[PDB]
Amino acid sequence: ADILSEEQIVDFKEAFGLFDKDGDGCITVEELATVIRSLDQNPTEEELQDMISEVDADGNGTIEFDEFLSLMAKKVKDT
Ligand SMILES: [Ca+2]
Ligand SMILES: [Ca+2]
Repeated sequence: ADILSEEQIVDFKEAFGLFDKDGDGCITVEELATVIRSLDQNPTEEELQDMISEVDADGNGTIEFDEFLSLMAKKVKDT
């Protein structure tokens, strides 16, 4: 069920990969801004930092799959 069948991961991984238009494996604040910008929203660095920091467990200025998945699942943990 939740083994070889990667449905949830694909969705998250698909959203993450799409965000990483560069495919470098990580989305930088500038790159994230581009994604958020498209979503009809564009917060200031501050909000981006506070939002990124809120999840950036390591605080590197970038978002990884685990971090991205947590941020999404963290805001949609309801499911
Ligand atoms: Ca990137
Ligand atoms: Ca990070």
